[PDB]
Amino acid sequence: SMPFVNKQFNYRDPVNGVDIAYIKIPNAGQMQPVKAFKIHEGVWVIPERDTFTNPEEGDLNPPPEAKQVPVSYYDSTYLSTDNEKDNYLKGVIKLFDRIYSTGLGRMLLSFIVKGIPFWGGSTIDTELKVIDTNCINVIEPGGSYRSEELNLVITGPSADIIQFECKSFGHDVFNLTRNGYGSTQYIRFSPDFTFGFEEGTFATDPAVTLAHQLIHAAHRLYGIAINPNRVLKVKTNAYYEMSGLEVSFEELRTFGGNDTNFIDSLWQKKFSRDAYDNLQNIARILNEAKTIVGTTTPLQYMKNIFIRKYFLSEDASGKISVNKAAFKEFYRVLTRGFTELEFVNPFKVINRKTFLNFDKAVFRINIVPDENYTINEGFNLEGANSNGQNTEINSRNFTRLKNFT
Amino acid sequence: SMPFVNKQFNYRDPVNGVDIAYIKIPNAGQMQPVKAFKIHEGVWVIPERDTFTNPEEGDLNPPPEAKQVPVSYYDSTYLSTDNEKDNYLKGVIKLFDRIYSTGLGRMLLSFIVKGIPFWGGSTIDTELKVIDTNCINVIEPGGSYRSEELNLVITGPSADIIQFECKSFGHDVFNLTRNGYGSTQYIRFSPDFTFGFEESLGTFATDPAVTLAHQLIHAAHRLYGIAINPNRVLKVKTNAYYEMSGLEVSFEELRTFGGNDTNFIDSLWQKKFSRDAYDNLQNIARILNEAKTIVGTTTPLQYMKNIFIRKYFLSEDASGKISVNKAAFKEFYRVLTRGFTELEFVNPFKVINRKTFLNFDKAVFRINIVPDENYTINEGFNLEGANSNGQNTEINSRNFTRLKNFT
Ligand SMILES: [Zn+2]
Ligand SMILES: [Zn+2]
Repeated sequence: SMPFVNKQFNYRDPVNGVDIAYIKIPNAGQMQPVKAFKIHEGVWVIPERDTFTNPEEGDLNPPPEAKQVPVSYYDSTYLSTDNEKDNYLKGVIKLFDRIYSTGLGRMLLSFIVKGIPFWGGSTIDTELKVIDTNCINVIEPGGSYRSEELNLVITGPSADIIQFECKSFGHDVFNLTRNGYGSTQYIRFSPDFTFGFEEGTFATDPAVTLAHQLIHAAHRLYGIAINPNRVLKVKTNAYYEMSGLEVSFEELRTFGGNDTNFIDSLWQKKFSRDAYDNLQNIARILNEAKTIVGTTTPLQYMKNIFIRKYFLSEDASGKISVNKAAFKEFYRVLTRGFTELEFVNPFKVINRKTFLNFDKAVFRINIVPDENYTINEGFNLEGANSNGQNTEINSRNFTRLKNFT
Repeated sequence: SMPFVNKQFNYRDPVNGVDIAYIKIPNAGQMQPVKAFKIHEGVWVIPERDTFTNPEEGDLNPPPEAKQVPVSYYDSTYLSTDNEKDNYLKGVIKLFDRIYSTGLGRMLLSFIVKGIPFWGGSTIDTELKVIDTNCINVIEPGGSYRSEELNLVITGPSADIIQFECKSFGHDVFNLTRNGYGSTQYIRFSPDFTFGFEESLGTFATDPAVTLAHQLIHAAHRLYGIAINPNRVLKVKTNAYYEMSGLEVSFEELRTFGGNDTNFIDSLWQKKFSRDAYDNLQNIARILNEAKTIVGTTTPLQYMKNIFIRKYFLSEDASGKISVNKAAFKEFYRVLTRGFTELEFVNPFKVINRKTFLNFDKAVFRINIVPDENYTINEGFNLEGANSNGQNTEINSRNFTRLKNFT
């Protein structure tokens, strides 16, 4: 019942340079400042359509029908008015509160908040330094600017309104999402739409959809995401030779349950070994660090951030190391405790059972009013059932916009 | 506690032409007669190696070792002596009694006994006639034979002892297993071996009653003509240089196993399979309504119509017109496809079991279930208590002799 977001935010609240500010994303060259809200330590929400993180995706034009995929939805006017942005902000906040009301969501969000990208940006071996792509540029009242570290940004979707994804900026030398370091994560997401599926009789709770992307973000903030070149190719058609479906190992892991079982035990051992090896490397770097630059935080306090992040051990002499048992639990939580299917019962929802059950339609929803959707029950306000997710019974809460069939 | 098999059978019991006789399968061209036991109405057991249903698999020769797959087991001497065939016979009967001791198995076996293959074999549209794939020839004193209908035959395995499967004749040219008609089913099976597996990630052994129930579920689907087309398959592949082998599993197998595997079948496929089965019952209803004669039997036409009215849970109105009731079909189809799964038997049998096909068996073990000190009708291997220590191949090591690992 403790909320994740400890104060009320309205889109029209005046900027203050602290938790309501105009910001710019350093890797986005051509952007004008956008109003953003720091809803929790390290977590910002930008209630705008994402035209700025990627130069190529800088417009909201729907492609020609022949280039569209069936599972997509376009509306260039969505999220253009202040009333819409206020509703978007409140809906995203409500979902974080819903996630945080479960034991598992509390653990997921604590990992995310603790998951400071590693300070591995110095060329000098004994010196800790931030990596500049894990910051935003904050505009302050008075015309002054500052750089500020953060872990997670939620933005509105790009052109395709239902293409939810978790992305981050790259490094010239490191694969930050896979070398244990982590990097600031940017999630495209909308609380104003959800998908329908059949046992489109039932609507997905948008809290599950956000939790899914937050699991990708946690994997990527802890630098243990599976290489996107590890992929499973699926066919259910005896006739199409080439045509089929492709799903990454990272997606099989993140979804969980029986889908993860498509990943061989030998791959799991390898990923575990690799993540353990990368923690050992980070410990060596922390042990060899003697100076720190770009902050007034003392060196030991900065080391402690990562001792806590990676559940590292420290002995009497200050030597940092990886405890095998602590790593085992750390890795289990991140890869097996945090899955989409593990959230189904804590949320008390009905949900898709596998990636092979494709969404059938997209619906408009409005979760901000408590008579429609609550923190503790989502759509299922009336009782301990999934009638609230039934798009026929509870039809007033789900307006069908497009079928994918 | 009532058994499925209401009398005792010994392999050496003298033939009697009724429930112990030498038989020939008409669709198996070159087979010599084999001793068979009618353990229940419509159900026969042939306690010998299957060298006769398929002439090409008429030998027990182990293929060249270089040609063998890891998941296989060969022993040309298994089931060669009368003592072995007797032990096989009694073990299969014991598993039927174990299945029959559960409410769900009793329902499954009731569907199997009632599931007479449809009499749709006539060249004339208005005439009911048997289809020849659904009979055996029973040898009588004097060497002459008579034709007798049946639903199910259990035989010993062919060359590969652990290749358990449910098969039927005319599968190449007929669609009897998918058009609602059904056909007599032949199961290769052994109660003398079972598989070991590890709890989800060969410490635990599968209860052979679960394995037989699995094959009987295939048989029920095929006796009711609702089997999913075997070209409906789930195929997964990775890069060709990856050690981990791609996989192939039919939709029919995903359905039969149950649980989370069935969820890999998209709802749109499920709706189609249901619609197809409903349409095929409408065809059967139309054929029964238009039937005016019956041939090859003194059973009156109306009695045979009633047999299939009951089989398919068809409705009759005041005028005698047969039709499919939507609610009756929905329940009919649910029972056959959702009620009868391998995983639905796990708790009735009180066993530990694999949860998915993606958890592959690790080994094959020799077992001996006939002695009650090893395995009972009501408890299987788990004699000790309400646990699965009886299935632990380490604790209960005396009941599981490891023969081959598949890794
Ligand atoms: Zn995903
Ligand atoms: Zn099967």
